Amino acid sequence: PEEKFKIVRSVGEECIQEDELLNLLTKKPEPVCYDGFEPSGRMHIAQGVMKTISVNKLTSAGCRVKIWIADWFAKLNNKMGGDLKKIETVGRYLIEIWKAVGMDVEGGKVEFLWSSKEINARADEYWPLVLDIAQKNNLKRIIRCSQIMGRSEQDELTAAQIFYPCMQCADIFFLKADICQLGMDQRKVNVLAREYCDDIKRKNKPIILSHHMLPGLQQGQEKMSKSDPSSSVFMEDEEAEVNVKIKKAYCPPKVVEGNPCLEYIKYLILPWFNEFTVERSADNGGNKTFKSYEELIADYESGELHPADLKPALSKSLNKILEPVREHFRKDSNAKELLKRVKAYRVTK
Amino acid sequence: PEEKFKIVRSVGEECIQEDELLNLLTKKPEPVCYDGFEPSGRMHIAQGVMKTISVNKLTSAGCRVKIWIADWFAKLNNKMGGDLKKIETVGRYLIEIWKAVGMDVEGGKVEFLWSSKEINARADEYWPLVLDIAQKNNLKRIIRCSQIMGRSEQDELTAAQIFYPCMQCADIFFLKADICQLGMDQRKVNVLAREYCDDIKRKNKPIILSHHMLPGLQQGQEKMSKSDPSSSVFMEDEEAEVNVKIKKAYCPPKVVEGNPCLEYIKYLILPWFNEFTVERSADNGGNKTFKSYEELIADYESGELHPADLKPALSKSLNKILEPVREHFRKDSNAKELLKRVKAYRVTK
RNA sequence: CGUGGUUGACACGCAGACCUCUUACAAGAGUGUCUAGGUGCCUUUGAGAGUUACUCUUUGCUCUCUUCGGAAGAACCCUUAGGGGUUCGUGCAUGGGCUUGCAUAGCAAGUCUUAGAAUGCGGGUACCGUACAGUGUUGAAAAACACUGUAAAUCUCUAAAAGAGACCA
Repeated sequence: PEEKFKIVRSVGEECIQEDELLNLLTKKPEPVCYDGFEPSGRMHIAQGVMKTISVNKLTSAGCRVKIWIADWFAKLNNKMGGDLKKIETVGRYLIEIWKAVGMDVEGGKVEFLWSSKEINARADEYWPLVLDIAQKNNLKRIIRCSQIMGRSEQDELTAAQIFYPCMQCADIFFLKADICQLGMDQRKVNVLAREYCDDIKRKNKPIILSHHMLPGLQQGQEKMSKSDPSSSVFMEDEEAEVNVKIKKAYCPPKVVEGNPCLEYIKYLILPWFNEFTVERSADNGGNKTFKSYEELIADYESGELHPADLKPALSKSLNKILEPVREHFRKDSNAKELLKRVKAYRVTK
Repeated sequence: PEEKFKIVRSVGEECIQEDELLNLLTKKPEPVCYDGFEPSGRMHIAQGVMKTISVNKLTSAGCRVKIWIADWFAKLNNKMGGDLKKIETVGRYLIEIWKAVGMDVEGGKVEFLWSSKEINARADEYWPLVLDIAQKNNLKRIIRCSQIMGRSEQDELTAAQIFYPCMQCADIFFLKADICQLGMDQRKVNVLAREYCDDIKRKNKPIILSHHMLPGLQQGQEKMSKSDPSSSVFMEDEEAEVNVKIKKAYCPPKVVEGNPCLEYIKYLILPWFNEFTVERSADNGGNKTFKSYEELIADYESGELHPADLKPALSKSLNKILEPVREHFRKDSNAKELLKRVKAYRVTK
């Protein structure tokens, strides 16, 4: 009752409505979960390692998580020329990555579902939902809810930013999901869904577990990029490529904010191995094993921890995490073909 | 080659692209046709008698016409509370009316198809169409194409005016129709479909046969109303009710424009009986049989034809046209039940 | 609207409504049928929590005294008769002195008279006569007396709205 509650609360960052959370846990121990993402070319580390940690923690807590491959949404967002073959190949490649990274597939906990085959076979349970959603909306209300696709309002506004919010709001009920979690880039759609469900009056609102966006390799981009390699670390680069991509990141000396490495270690390395060993030499003071995150920041902001000892350890940890994925992609032929087919096309941004 | 061309051209009013028309007639003698309407409560005379004349002329010319019962569109437009039972009952009632008015059903020319059962069974051939349509659109471009539902733009704009145009544009290919015809209240959707098909580049554009909207019983409403009885004549009123509804219409003495009776006789009575007998007395000059429409206007705008001789003849013609429908609804039990169930609920406007 | 009918129904001079007929919309005709409403009080009003995916605000439903007393009048249970417990109606602008945009008096804004209830209506309250459905009496048909309900049935019967903090083609 309390341990599962704390484990579920540890998944998200800006949690809210704890009473609703405990009520849904007491009335439904095994809920349904999913995630909404936009497949486009390759996957960065935030959509890979952090999502794997999140789904593993939800499985350990007793929550069923489903995979939502968004191909129709990707075609609506105009990516890779709107072709279906390229987008479905990217989706299969992302599924292969999530399967090779370490997913509990044999236990029947994870379920992969494509949007096309799910909406095509259940259009009778999907058209009334989007219809009733579009009925209780307004022009400016939907224009405000156009943050998942990209820019706000003062830009080249297209009609795709009108079809996307209604479908994204209907997906929370079309997939019979009890609770769902994404990030902070969907707050307008969240409040629109809240207003619509209050206007129609149903059961109990799910719990939102928004994840903070990870900044790029330089002081400017606050999100992750799946097109430009000099913005985020992918899930298939070699050791040398990962080292080159990690040694060019913005790392201010002895500064907390503005450095993405702290958030990377907090939401990528710490929940995985449940520890953090700083690989140093015999003259620096030896190896330090950090079990949490407060002591690491306290030692880094005191004058005894330099990036010259944090970047090599982080790169070694990333290489050790990627080694199973590389081995699985090398020992298999279909995974190698998928990798060679996705590492050739263009990725729009 | 030429006679069929003239017959097809006589169906519509503001015809265009005669070369495309003759090319499609020479390359496809038997095309597929349909009509898009919004069932809501009861049907007026324009959607009944004129549509029956149009489909009969298309059948005589050698064109297959299909019936498109729009129930999902009616639920999207928010009519009769959005209920499905009432809308499907109204659709069955309209089908019964079109069958009792005199439709070539035994010849296999007319085909009734509901939108729900057609899109539900063929969603795999319908989702890609609307997807590719919504991809090549813009916000303001779809906002402009919101004239079928009702008001223009400066009003309470909802998201239904965004889902309606894309579906209406996709219906021209989802129903494998070679040519289609509606009216002038769909020009924005027509030009949007033209732009989309020019962007994707397919075969040859169909021929548009827009029909002029019939004004109401008073100088103001230019369209037909299916809610207020004092605006149009239905297809089930008794002789006394039809006479009361026709004797209260706006009829300016010796004025061509602004009088709906001229257009009613032109597009309802003239193509039916192929004549028009003016029932008069022995002191007025006798009965006059008009075979066309120019001589009728010339005699009315000269001082020898008064509405006191045109309104009774028009009412008698309408009663003679409605007598088979009344007889079919009286001799049958299912038709009577449908009539009693549709003449009790409310009709929104 | 007054008359004969002691009163009400019943006809006449006039208006409106239901229905029908004639008529070019307009309009005319047919009583075939019907027709004041008041007695009566309140209502501009903290905040939080909850009502199938953030924060805040104006707003739809329940719990925390529901801020002049909050349920105002009715309803339910106990009453030597004063009372003891619960449910139902959550409002918009102006104003009188406060200052300015106006050098001092149209129009608006920061605050006070919880509500000037002062100016208007949105909504409920025991009751009466008209018309209707049921009972007993007076009753030639018709109609009247007292009892239950209607004139706004009314409450989203749960089909209910909006704006600022936002990473695409």
